Amino acid sequence: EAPNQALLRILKETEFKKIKVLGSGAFGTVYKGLWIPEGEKVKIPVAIKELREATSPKANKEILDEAYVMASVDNPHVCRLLGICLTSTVQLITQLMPFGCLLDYVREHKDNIGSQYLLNWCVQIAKGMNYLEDRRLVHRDLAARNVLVKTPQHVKITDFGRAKLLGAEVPIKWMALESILHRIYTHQSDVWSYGVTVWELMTFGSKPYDGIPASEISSILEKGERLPQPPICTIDVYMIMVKCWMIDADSRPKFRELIIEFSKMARDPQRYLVIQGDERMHLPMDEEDMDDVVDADEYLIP
Ligand SMILES: COc1cc2ncnc(Nc3ccc(F)c(Cl)c3)c2cc1OCCCN1CCOCC1
Ligand SMILES: [Cl-]
Repeated sequence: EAPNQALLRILKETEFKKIKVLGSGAFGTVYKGLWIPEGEKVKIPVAIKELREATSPKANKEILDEAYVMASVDNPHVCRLLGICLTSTVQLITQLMPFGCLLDYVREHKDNIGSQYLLNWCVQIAKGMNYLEDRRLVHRDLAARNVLVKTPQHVKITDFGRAKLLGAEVPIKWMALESILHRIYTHQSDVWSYGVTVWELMTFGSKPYDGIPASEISSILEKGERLPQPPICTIDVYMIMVKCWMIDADSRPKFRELIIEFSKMARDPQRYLVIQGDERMHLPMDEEDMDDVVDADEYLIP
């Protein structure tokens, strides 16, 4: 393995400004904020992740692993760590993803999301994932809930809580069978969860195996049962979902294949997804001083 020269950047608590809350519950408490690097005359919209108030040592070992992973990734369809703040408790800082989690976003906008968007998202996520594969990370927690929306046209994979290097050492409904039965995890098991992620999108945010309790899942999945074909889905699109769910993990698509297929499909989006009222579908920030606002994507350091 090659040296990981990712630069971990530590940031003074005084570099943040306005800080409203966005997410609570579980370990979570995620805030919206503003980060003004040094004397640099840029304001950077940021999200800030604490693993609760109670700074109990167990939590910090988990959050620091996350930081290590997020600090190591560099690609447009994957969220990067801007740095950390060593306050009383540990804070992760990352580019604010203004439109939130993709899951909530599809739920929130069923009526105005069209085929081009859905297919483009699939393309972008297959890219994020192929990027991780190159850097040999197994994400282990791909789901619509862990995909964030920079703009309706730009999605990025986040939440590296469970990311690991291939061959190292619990959301059941997104997990490949080998993972549920043997804790085997591979790029190919990520593809399984990719399958499920796609299904969440094609159903505008349904819950996978709604009603069935997580303990039964591997039983069902052995019987040969899979998620049903979503209404908007041609067999072409659904057959791709289904291949993500083969028992033989090597018989599953590669993320590189997924990019190509979804890409082809996104050139003629009405031939693959049937959405009522499709074509006529158009989708789309809080301070007077916005002169100096720079997206993190345009904020680079040598
Ligand atoms: C405007 O909304 C967000 C922007 C975000 N921008 C960047 N990152 C977010 N989350 C996040 C995820 C993992 C991380 F390590 C860090 Cl540092 C941040 C963000 C989370 C955001 O909302 C968190 C999700 C809010 N919902 C609330 C309802 O239930 C699902 C989650
Ligand atoms: Cl679950």
